[PDB]
Amino acid sequence: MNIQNPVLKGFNPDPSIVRAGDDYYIATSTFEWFPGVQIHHSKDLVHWHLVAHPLSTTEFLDMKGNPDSGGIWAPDLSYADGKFWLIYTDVKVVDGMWKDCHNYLTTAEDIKGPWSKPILLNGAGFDASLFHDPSGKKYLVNMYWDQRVYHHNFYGIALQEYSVAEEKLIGKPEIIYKGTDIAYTEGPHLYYINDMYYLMTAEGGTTYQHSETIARSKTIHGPYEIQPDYPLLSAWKEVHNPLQKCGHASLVETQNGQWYLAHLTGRPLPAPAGFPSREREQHAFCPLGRETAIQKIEWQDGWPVVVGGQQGSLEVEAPDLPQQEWAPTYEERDDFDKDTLNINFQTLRIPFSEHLGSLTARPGFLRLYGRESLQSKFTQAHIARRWQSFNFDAGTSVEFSPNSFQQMAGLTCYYNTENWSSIHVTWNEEKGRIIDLVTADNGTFSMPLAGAEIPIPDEVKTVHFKVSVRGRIYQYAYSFDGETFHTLPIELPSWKLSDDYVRGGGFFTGAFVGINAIDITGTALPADFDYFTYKEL
Amino acid sequence: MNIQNPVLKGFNPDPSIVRAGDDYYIATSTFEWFPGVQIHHSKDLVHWHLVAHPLSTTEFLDMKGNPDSGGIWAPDLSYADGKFWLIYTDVKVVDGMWKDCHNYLTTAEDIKGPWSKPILLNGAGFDASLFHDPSGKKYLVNMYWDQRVYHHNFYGIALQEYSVAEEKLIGKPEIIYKGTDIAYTEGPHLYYINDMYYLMTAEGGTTYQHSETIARSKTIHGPYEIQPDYPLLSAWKEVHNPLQKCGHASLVETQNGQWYLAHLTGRPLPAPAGFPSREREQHAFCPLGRETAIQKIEWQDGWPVVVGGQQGSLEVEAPDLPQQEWAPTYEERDDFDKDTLNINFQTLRIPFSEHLGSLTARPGFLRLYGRESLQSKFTQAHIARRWQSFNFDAGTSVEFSPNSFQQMAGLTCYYNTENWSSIHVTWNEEKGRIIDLVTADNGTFSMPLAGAEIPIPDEVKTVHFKVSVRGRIYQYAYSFDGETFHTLPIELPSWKLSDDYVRGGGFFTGAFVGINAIDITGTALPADFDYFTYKEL
Amino acid sequence: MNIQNPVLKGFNPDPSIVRAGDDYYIATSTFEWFPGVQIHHSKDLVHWHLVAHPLSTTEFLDMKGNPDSGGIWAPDLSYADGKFWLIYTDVKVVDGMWKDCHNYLTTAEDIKGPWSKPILLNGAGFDASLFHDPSGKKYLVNMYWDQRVYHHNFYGIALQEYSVAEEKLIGKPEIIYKGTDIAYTEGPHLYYINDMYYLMTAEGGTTYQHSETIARSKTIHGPYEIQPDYPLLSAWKEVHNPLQKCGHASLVETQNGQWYLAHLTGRPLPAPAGFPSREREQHAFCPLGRETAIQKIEWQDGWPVVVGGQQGSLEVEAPDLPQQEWAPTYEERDDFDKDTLNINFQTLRIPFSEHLGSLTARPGFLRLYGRESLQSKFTQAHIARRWQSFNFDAGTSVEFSPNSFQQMAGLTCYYNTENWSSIHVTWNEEKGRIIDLVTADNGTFSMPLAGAEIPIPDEVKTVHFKVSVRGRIYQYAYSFDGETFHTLPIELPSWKLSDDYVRGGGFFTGAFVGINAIDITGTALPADFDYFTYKELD
Repeated sequence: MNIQNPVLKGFNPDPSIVRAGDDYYIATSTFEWFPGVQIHHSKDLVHWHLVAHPLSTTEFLDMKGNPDSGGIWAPDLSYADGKFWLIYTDVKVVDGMWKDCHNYLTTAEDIKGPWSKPILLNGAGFDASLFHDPSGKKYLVNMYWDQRVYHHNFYGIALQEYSVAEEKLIGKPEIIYKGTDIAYTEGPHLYYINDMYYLMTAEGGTTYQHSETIARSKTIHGPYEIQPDYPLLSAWKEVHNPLQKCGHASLVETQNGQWYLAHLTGRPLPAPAGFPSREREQHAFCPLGRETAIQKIEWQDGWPVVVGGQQGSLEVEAPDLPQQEWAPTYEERDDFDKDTLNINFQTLRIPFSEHLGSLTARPGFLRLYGRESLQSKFTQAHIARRWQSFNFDAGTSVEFSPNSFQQMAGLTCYYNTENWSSIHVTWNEEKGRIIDLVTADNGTFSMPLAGAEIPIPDEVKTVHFKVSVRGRIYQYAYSFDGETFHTLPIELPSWKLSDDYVRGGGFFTGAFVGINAIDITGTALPADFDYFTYKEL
Repeated sequence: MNIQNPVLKGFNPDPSIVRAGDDYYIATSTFEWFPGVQIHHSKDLVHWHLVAHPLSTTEFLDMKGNPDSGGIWAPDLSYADGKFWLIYTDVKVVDGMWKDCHNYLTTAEDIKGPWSKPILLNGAGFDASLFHDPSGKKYLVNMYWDQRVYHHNFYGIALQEYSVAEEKLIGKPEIIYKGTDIAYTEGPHLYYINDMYYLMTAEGGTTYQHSETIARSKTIHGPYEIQPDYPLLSAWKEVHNPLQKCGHASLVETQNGQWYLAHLTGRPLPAPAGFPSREREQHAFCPLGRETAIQKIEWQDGWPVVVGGQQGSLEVEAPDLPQQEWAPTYEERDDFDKDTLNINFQTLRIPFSEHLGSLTARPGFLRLYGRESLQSKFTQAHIARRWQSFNFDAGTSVEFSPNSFQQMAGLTCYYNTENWSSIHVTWNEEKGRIIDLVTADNGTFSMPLAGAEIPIPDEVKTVHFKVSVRGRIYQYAYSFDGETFHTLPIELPSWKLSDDYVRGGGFFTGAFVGINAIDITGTALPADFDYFTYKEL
Repeated sequence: MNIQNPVLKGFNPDPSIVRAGDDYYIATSTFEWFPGVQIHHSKDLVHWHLVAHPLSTTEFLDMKGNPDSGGIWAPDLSYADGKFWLIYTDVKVVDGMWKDCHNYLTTAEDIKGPWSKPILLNGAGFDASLFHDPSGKKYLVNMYWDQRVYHHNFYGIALQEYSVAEEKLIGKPEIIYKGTDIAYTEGPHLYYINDMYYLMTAEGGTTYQHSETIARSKTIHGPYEIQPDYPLLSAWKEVHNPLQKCGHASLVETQNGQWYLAHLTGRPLPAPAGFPSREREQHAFCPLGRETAIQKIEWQDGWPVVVGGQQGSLEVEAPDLPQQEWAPTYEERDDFDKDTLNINFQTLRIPFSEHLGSLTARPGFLRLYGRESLQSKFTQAHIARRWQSFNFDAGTSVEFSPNSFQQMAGLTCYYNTENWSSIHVTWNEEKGRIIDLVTADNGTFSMPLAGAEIPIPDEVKTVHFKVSVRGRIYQYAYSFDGETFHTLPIELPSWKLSDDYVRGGGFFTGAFVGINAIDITGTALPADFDYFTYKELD
């Protein structure tokens, strides 16, 4: 099998690929979703499986209150001196003149941990990356933020030596590279190749204008000469290319000296028929967020070249390595008969804990305790998993006995705290327990079934919910028996749960489907979920 | 001397007044400012002094990440059974369909503490208040929030008995009162007077439409009969009344049976000449936020009436009590000679700690360590005090050695994370150390000195900054000798640092003047402030 | 000398080029500016001069009340059967689901007229163009507008035969072409070349995404085969190309059989240093509006190709024709000694008439009578000329005796009714006659000199105003003696008087510099302007 892009589907941006012996890993950014930094593994670049999230406690990552699309930005995973080194960034401010953040280092002998107590490095910019010089010294590169309002904020790439002995950057920031005219110069990575230093950067911003370029210097301090044919990677000029937004790359060499380039990409939904093809920014919506692809690299005259052209291809020649497939990391129907929440589920900002729910209180069920609303950046009893196809069915069943409109529990399709939809069991003064629907659309909240809420008979303990996502549209359905489903008479827009639709400075995640319980009263009412199903068509 | 309103000037909303023997206390809301809940004391209702902030550690109040104008909403302070009882509310969501919050109880035998570990009560609505029934039973009243988008959110007033035996609310919420047509029914307080129950509420919203109404019932569960001449208190119909936004009241009886009413009020700046007087919502700006006034109450046919009329008066007849003046709680010039930061200074969201600064590192100075920007809802090294007059001069001096535009330290005028101005010592590539000016205006950032920044001579170690606030306008000045000041030629709008200007759901604080240090790089550069001056004119 | 683009500088969009014998003409769109349809002439394609505006009276063109960037959209000028044929379009609605408009035909034996009584053709879409088939039949092509809110509005290109005898379109519209994926298919023109029909269209919209593509068919009805290498013309992929927004073209063949392509283009001001180069839509502002350039065309396998690449070049090989430079059509200083207003001045919407001003009431001056404000879409006493360089000085002097703040007269820099600046003589209660300054910025009005207005001494009869435009910035100055000028300490943004900055659906003109008189009172207070200067750095 050749590489079939994207190799990491759905929300999986800013890939940092590393080879450790015969093992390959990719770290991707997770933003407000917890635990932080997804790590996938492969031995062939073709077959991947989700294996770890190093940022697993509040001592690594304390995100309560973080803005949507704050938290963990691009991570940097390397391997040297018998361990993995992970640089991660917690971003606290995502819009306006500043981008307040903090870069940390944690290390581990095994990808699954334990990871060391974080060392706080700096905050001069995001996209910090650690480089292991052949000398044995260590260097951090990061972008350097210029807040001054008359300037572009991306002032270039700073370099500083990291002292392992002192556990701190020494000296002071040195700007080694300013980028090209395309600007938004970020995602720096250094490589020592051909007895030279190569500095690779993302440029243009993570939109349709995204790109990657490389430059080289005899010494680490520069000046760096920019590759003549820049960019290395960009789909900006090819509006019909299956992979869009191609940038934020990392380079890997295989054990036999072949070269590959991991990068992020978006795959927009088709626009309506006849709409102008150059208007991606108006009509091209990516509900699967930014995904990870891998391109093949060839070298010419000491410069790398993306095989098949700079735009990036779907099908890429696999490396000459024995192939190894992986067991699935989830089941189409998760019956919640294990004590460990599946690795494909995340919570918002904070750890899953007994405060939010339990797999042991009622074995064979996930019990969620109703907590704060869908709007809250603090304590949501809400678990979710990524949309990873444009066409899937997902569903659940819930037992819930609300006594007020203050309590609701059900199925969610969720992007951020003001972009979501929810079908749920709640309560009405005249109908008692009811099924209702609420939507949030860039902060406009709607209740389209108002006055047509579905009464739930007292004899119906368990209500089943279903979402059917079919490209641009999705619909919700419910059942009182598990066999016959009734679709709510509304077509919801999948394209609104996308990086390209949501407002604000931070648009960096992707659509999720999940289950939640809300109890504003404070009574922690329990919602018991028998299963969670996710089936791609 | 008579009461001269407002008795608590500048940002001091939602007053909860209580008598404990011969002592009177008012608790006011503090939102994101730390430590939480201001408490002022008096023996005569005329003279007041700031004496305490009970919510002094993160065990009491954990607000990092809280939205602007979230955090501590209206407090309720009562006295019974030999102790003070403080109900307080941490609000986590301040806009949209929900208002996620948590109400807590803490108690103390002395106003200064120690206060007992908080007890979490509920989250069904804000404005929780504890009532001490003459039976010995205790009851909590709060507003009840209805999120449903086709309804008004203020569903009425809920009642539950509070078990002192089990430290919980008993049973389930019971809605005892729905309010009047004026709605936004909040700030409930119960009183037992004339062998029956009085339920007093704020209505209309804390804008120019604000009011207070009272209702009465033979039993605590109602129904309550609304006073005939409602509202009790409102300046809505009197566009030239010196006190505006009159509502959110609490009722006190003196040792000898006289009745008074504390309430919040806003005092707008004069509009430009000739502007339409009924257009308060367009042209009436309150930089001093919501302040606390006291009116006198008389009783007629078992209903209270505000002496002088429902609009509320500036001068009010003092109670027949011996008068007692207090020492000021600040000095016009604070030379940073004491080991504790002045009680009139607050930090944003988090405690003052050695992370933020030190009075001991360099005796005679406040040293602030540069931390996150003025935009950050997390960790600002920024201390500030309320504007408490429309006319004042404030100032400081600072020693700071920035090496990058990433570091700045100086004087601030601040409302929220997107509404502020800052005059500061920073660095420029061509000019070296400079004085610069940045403003934030509902999220639009400007740099009006761009290109005209003031170079600071290497021999000038200390730069003095002053702000001169004159009603609608303020200006910044600087000095290199502490004597001769040069005014930057820009007139800044005081009216934009006001409840009435700022955008968003939360508009509940007031203007502050302060000092800060920012260091985005991460090096915690120290800024040494020799003094802080605040002089009302 | 070679062609040096743009050949028509400043606001000069939607060029329709035609050859009539040895003479070349280009008609360009004028929108709300009157008289309508600029026509420039050349005999070598290198040197151009402004010679006519056919739509010279309200019988041709009645635009009072029209929206900003309504009025005259792309024109089509052809020559056949011993006359010029001009198709023109008066657009009444420029934003929302409809684009109500009317296409007309007028003809003339000489470019300067007289022009024939207009014939109303249709309204099915804008960009109507007349094709003279070798059979002798005439055909109209236009875009066809689809208002339905879930569709792209540009439904394709409609064709109908025009009956010269009956002065109407016959039959019904037939959609002959739907365009490419790039869409916004408009500006259709047909050509009979290689014994077949070539349909050329603009696509992508008149922004940085603009382009032109050609297609060909054995019969006029299609189907049309799109050129393999489409687009023919577009600078979309080349963010540093001097010519941007390249599209809305027309093709001409010279008397020696060479081929050239007139098209519109915008030339953005430089963005601030360090700004992202792909962000033209955020940072690239064109105060000169859309200008006209000419590319050279070569043919390969029956398809045209733009010499030097699809992006369009600044320097283009001139045709093999004798060259003739033209006398200038204005002088650096116009002393208003002539009894007709220079051809480079236009009025808004309505004809210049005695209601607005006079060159004879006070010989040696232009007298403007104070009429409606700078916001009015009806009756402004305001004459203006295009910015045609990024660097120029312009100026005037005025005598004006206002008795109220209701009256003001002076110098303007003007884009549309909510995007302008004005330095003027007006009146204040305490200061008397003053110089003041008002700006309009997408409907936000400001008065930066408030409280610092410049008193005009009673002795001073004449106030001189100057504007100095320097790329991204312009500044105003005044003088009370015509020698010593004082510059107001404000740097105004040239980039805000641009197609790229203004809000709304119509963004199709360019910056002008002018002179005006306003009298809200109703008293028609006269403002006497002695001169109007315009000098470029070039």
